[PDB]
Amino acid sequence: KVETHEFTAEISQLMSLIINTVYSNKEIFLRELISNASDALDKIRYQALSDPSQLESEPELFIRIIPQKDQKVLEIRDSGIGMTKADLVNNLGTIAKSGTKSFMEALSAGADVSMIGQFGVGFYSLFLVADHVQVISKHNDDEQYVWESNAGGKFTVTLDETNERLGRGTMLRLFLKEDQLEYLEEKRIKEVVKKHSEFVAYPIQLVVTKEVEK
Ligand SMILES: CCc1cc(C(N)=O)ccc1-n1nc(C(C)C)c2c(-n3cnc(-c4cnn(C)c4)c3)ccnc21
Repeated sequence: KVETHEFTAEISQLMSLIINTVYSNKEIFLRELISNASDALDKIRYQALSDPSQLESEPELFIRIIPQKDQKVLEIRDSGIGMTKADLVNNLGTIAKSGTKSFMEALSAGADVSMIGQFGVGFYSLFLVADHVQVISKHNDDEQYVWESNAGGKFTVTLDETNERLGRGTMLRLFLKEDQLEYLEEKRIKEVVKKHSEFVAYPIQLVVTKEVEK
């Protein structure tokens, strides 16, 4: 049911550096997350070329941004390849450890947080704008799971029994910091997407909730 795992010391050091930094251009968080989405989609598209049945869990390949102002949550969804529990618990653990080691060495050499994506750990840039994250992911040949963390030193992995079935892929839910609620506004998201994501081979859809003036 609910597994709990501790973050390595170094990974907690990096996650705390990110949340607490006052780096000026925090919008890069969304280029990093879209980038991870485009990659996950590149993976399933290629695998399906020689095995078209890998797509019958979700035929369309897309990226979808859903602000939820009531909940103060910014949602980022794709139909990419998704992630197994083994990816969530162990296999991205070792990718996260190595990428964090390299990324810290770069920072200690005057490198920038906006370079985080070259180290395979772009996902952690969400703490520029969010203090908590839930990751819902569904891989073909595995069940749907929810990975959860608050930048501390623990994260959980839970068999997913409460959300809409995804079909295939990944949804991220960023619980925005109280001072970063601009990233719920449609105009801003359009701003950031068109400045830092010109070259993405998949649709980026925006799901805007507006009251009707009657
Ligand atoms: C590149 C994989 C990916 C794809 C998409 C997509 N398809 O859109 C979205 C996000 C991510 N990412 N990227 C990461 C890290 C590796 C940078 C990550 C993650 N994770 C974070 N830390 C641990 C961790 C530390 N220690 N251990 C034992 C486990 C695991 C948990 C869930 N999704 C993660």
